Amino acid sequence: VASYDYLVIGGGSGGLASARRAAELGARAAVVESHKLGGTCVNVGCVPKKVMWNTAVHSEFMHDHADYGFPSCEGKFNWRVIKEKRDAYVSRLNAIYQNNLTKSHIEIIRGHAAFTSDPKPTIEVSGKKYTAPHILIATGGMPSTPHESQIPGASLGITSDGFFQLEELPGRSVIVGAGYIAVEMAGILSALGSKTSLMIRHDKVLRSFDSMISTNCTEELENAGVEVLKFSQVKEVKKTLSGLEVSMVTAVPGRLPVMTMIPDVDCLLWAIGRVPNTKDLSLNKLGIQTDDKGHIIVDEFQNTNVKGIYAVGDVCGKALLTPVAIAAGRKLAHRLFEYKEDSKLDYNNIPTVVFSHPPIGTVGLTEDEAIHKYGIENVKTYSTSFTPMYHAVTKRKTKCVMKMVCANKEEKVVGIHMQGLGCDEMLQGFAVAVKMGATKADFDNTVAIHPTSSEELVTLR
Amino acid sequence: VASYDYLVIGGGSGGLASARRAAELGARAAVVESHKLGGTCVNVGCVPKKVMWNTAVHSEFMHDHADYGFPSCEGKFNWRVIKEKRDAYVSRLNAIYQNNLTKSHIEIIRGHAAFTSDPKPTIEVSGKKYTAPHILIATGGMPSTPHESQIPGASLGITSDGFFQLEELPGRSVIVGAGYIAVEMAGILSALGSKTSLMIRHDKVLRSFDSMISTNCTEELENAGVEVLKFSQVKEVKKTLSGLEVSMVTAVPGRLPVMTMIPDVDCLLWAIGRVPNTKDLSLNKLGIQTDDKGHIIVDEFQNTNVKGIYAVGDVCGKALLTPVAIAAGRKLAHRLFEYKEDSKLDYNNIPTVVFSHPPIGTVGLTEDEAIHKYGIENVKTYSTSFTPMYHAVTKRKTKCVMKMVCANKEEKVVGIHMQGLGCDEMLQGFAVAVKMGATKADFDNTVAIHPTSSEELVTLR
Ligand SMILES: Cc1cc2nc3c(=O)[nH]c(=O)nc-3n(C[C@H](O)[C@H](O)[C@H](O)COP(=O)(O)OP(=O)(O)OC[C@H]3O[C@@H](n4cnc5c(N)ncnc54)[C@H](O)[C@@H]3O)c2cc1C
Ligand SMILES: Cc1cc2nc3c(=O)[nH]c(=O)nc-3n(C[C@H](O)[C@H](O)[C@H](O)COP(=O)(O)OP(=O)(O)OC[C@H]3O[C@@H](n4cnc5c(N)ncnc54)[C@H](O)[C@@H]3O)c2cc1C
Repeated sequence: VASYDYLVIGGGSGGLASARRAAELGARAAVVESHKLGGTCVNVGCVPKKVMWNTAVHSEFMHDHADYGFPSCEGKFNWRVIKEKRDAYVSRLNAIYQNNLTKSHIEIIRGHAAFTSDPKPTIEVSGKKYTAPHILIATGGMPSTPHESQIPGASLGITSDGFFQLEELPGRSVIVGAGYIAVEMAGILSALGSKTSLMIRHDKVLRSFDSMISTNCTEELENAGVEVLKFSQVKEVKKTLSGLEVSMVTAVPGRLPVMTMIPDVDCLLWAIGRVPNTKDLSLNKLGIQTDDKGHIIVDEFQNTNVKGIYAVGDVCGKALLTPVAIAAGRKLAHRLFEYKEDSKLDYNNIPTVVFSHPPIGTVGLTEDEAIHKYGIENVKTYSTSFTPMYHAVTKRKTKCVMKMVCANKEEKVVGIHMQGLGCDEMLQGFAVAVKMGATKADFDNTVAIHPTSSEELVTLR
Repeated sequence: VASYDYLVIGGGSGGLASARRAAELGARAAVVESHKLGGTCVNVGCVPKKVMWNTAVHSEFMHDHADYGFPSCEGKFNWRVIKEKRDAYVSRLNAIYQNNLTKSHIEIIRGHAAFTSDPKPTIEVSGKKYTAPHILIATGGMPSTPHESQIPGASLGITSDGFFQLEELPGRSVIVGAGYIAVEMAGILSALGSKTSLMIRHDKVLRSFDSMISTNCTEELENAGVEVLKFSQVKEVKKTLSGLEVSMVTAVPGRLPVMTMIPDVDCLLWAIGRVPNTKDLSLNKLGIQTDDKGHIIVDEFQNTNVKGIYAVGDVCGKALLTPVAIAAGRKLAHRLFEYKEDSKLDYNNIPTVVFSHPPIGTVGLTEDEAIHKYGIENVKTYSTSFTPMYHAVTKRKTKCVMKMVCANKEEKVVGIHMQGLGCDEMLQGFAVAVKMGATKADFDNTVAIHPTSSEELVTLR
C-alpha cells in the first residue's frame, strides 16, 4: 500500500489543478487517470468546441465578404481538413499536460480507480492499493442518453462525444435539447452547412438564463437558418434505407398533439444532459453520499460526508464549467496544504459565455432571480438593443442586446446579460467589477471606449 | 442681441453632449456649427475610421480562409464600394444628430462664430449677435501639416482628412508619424493592399505607451508587411512624372546620415499631430488664455480665465478622445445647470483602444509612470505573451501580450496594457475595475471565462 499526501482520482481540469497546487505546497501527490489527461475540456469539450466555433465564425464572416468590397467567396467547407487540425491541436495539449505533471513531480497512475472495502479510505488501480489522508474525487461526468425502453432506437443517436468523432459534415442533422451544448452544436452544424433542426420541449432555448437572453437567443437561431422545433420530443428513432427517421410528437399548448416523421436524418445528436461519473467508484464501500442522479454531495469546502474525502468539478453537479473545477480544486489545495481554513470557492457571480452566434455572456442574477431576492420594488433594470456598427454595411444582420440588473437605492449591479458580436471577450472585466460590488455609478463614472460595443454598458440610461 | 442660457460653439462630440444635457436640465441652449454636425468623430474620425478598420480586418481574416477548411478566396478589394457605403453611413448619422438636437429643442445656428469686442462676452455669426451667461468653446482641432518653408513640397501630401476623401486604393503609400493615427492608417492601407511604409523619427511607434506595447506594436506592423522606416524624416517632396518622390534623411545613432529618394509614391500622408481650432475665434478680444500652440487653457472644471467662458474637448489639447469630450461636456452641464459644484471629469484612468492589427487596449499608468509615482521598490508587474487559440490552425500568426502594473503591498492595479485579437472589446470592464481601485486579489478572485483571451488577465502569476 503506497502512501501519498494527496491522491486525486481523475486527471481533468479540477483534478490536475488541485494536484498541481498541492504539489507547489510541498504535498506528495499522485493523479489516477484512466483515459487521457486534460479530461473533458481538452479532449471532448471546451477546446475542440472553440476551434469548431472559430470555424463556424469564419463561415459567417465569409457571407459578408462581398458587402465589404471583396469578391464573393464561393464554397464548400471541408470538414476533414479542420478535423485533422483540431485533433492535432488536442494531441499537442495532451502532451503539455503530461509534461506539466512531470515538472511538478506529480505521479500519474494510469488506470481506473475504485474505493476499497478497507477501513482507512483506500483505492485500488490495476490490483495495486494506494492511500492518502486526503483523497479528491474529480471524475467528471458524461453525456446522458435515453433508454431504449423509453425511446426506442435512441442508441442510433450520438452525443457531444460522438460529435468530435465525426469525419464528414452530416447533411441533415437534428439536435435534441435546449441547453448551451445543444445551442452551440446547432449553431456550428448550421453555419458549416448542415440542414439543422433543434428540437426543444418548450418554446425557447436557455430557459434558465435571463428571459431577454432566452428570447433573443431563440430568434437569432431562427434568423441564422436553424429550424427550432418547439414543444416537441422524440418518440422513436429508426434506421431507414438512407439515414434515420425521427418520429416526433409536437404538443403546442392549446392544441392537439401532432405526430411527424423526420426522414433522411444523417445525424441525431442528444444534448439532453450530463450524468456524473460515480457509478464504478464503489462509493458505497465507504458510504459516501450521493444524490439520486449519482452526484457526490459536498459542503461549501468540497468535503464529502466522509473525513479526508473531497469532490470537485462536474461530479458534484454544480456549475459545470472548466474554470469552476479549477478554482475549486485550487482553493481546496490551499485549505489542505496551506492550512487556510477559510479557503473555498464562492459559487456566486460565476460568469458564463455561450458560444452561440452571436455569443452570449452572463454573470450574476437574472431579472427574475433579483426580483425573488430583493423584491420587485427594489429591482431596477437597464437594457439596450442595437445593431453593431460591423453590420452598418452588410445585408446580413445580427443584434446586440444588453441588460443590467440593479438592486436597492444604490443600484448595485447584481446581473449583466448580453448577446452580441464581441460579447465572448467583453465579459471578463465586467465580471471583475460585479464581483467587487460595483454599482451603476461606478459603471457610469468609467469613461467609454469609442467606437466599441462594450461602451454601451457604461452609457445605459 | 439674442440671449440664451447656454451658447455652445462647435457642434462636435463635446459641444453636442454638453448642449443636450444642459437642455435636459431646462437650459435654453443654442449650438453654433459652421460645418457638419457630429464634427470630427462622425465625419472624419472615429466612425469612418472604424468602418475602414472592419474592412481591413476582413482582408486578414480572408488570409486564413483556406486554413479553416474553406477554398482560397482570390481577390482584389474594391475601394469604391466600401467608400460609398461608408459615406452613406456617415450621412445617416449626420441626420440623426440633427434630429437629436431638434427633439431637445436646441437651436442650431449655422455659420462660423467669433467673439466680439463687446464687454459682456458676445459672439457674432453671420452679422447677428448672440450672448449667454455661459458660453462653451468646443471647436475641436485639425490635422497639422508642415510648412513649405521647412519641408518643400509638403503640401503635396494629404492628412487623415484627405484619407477619407480618397476614391481609389493608392498603390504606394508613405505615412509620416508614429502616433495612433499614423499606426491606424498604416495598418488599414497595408491590409487592403497598398505597398505601405511608415516613417518614424525614432525606432518604435507609440512611444508614449507602455514600452511593452510600443515594442510589440512595432514588430506587429513589420510582421504584417508594413515597412517601418526608423530614424527617418522627410526632407523634401516633389511631383514627378508618375506620383511623388520623397527625399528622406535616415540618421541612425552611431552612424552616418544617409539620404534616400522614395519614388513612385501615390499617397503621402502626414500624421504628425493636431492643431487646435482657435485661430479664427478672436479670443484675444476677450483676453482668453491660450498656450503657444493655440490651445485654450482651462482649470479642472473646464473654466477658462474669463468668467462664464468654458472649453472642452480637443481644443484644450488634453486627452484627444470622443468620449472625454462627451464626459467633460456632460459634467460641465451638471455643474452649471444642476448646481453640482464638484461636477468635473477625472482625467486619470481614461481607457484607450488603438485600432491596430491586432488592436491595443490601455488604461492607467505605464510601468515607467508607476515607477516615477511610487518608486521602483513599490511597483510590481505581471505579464504574459501567447498565441491566441484562433491561430492554432493558421499559418499566419499574431500574438497577444498583456501586462498588469501593480503598486504597493496591496498590489493595486494601476495600469493594464495589452495587444491582441479581441482586446478592443475586452478593455471596457477592466477599465471599470481599475477605476474602482481593484487590486490583484480582486482580479484573481474572479472566476475565469474559458476558453477566451480575456481569462489570461485574471490568471496572471
Ligand atoms: C461539449 C462540451 C463543451 C463544453 N464547453 C465548455 C466551455 O466552453 N467552457 C467551460 O467552461 N466549460 C465547458 N464545458 C464544461 C467543462 O468542460 C467541464 O465542466 C469540465 O471539463 C469538468 O472538469 P472535471 O475536472 O470535473 O472533469 P473532467 O475533465 O471530465 O475530468 C474527469 C476525468 O476523470 C477520469 N476518470 C473518471 N473516472 C475515473 C476513475 N474511476 N479512475 C480514473 N480516472 C477516472 C476521466 O477520464 C477524465 O479524464 C463543456 C463540456 C462539454 C461536454
Ligand atoms: C482620424 C481620427 C481618428 C480618431 N479615432 C478616434 C477613435 O477611434 N476613438 C476616439 O475616442 N477618438 C478618436 N479620435 C479623436 C476624436 O474624434 C476627437 O477627440 C473628438 O472628435 C473631439 O471632439 P470635439 O467635440 O472636441 O471636437 P470636434 O468634433 O472637431 O468638433 C468641433 C466642431 O466645431 C466646429 N467649429 C470649429 N470652429 C467653429 C467656429 N468658429 N464656429 C462654428 N463651428 C465651429 C467644427 O466644424 C466641428 O464640427 C480620432 C480623430 C481622428 C482625426
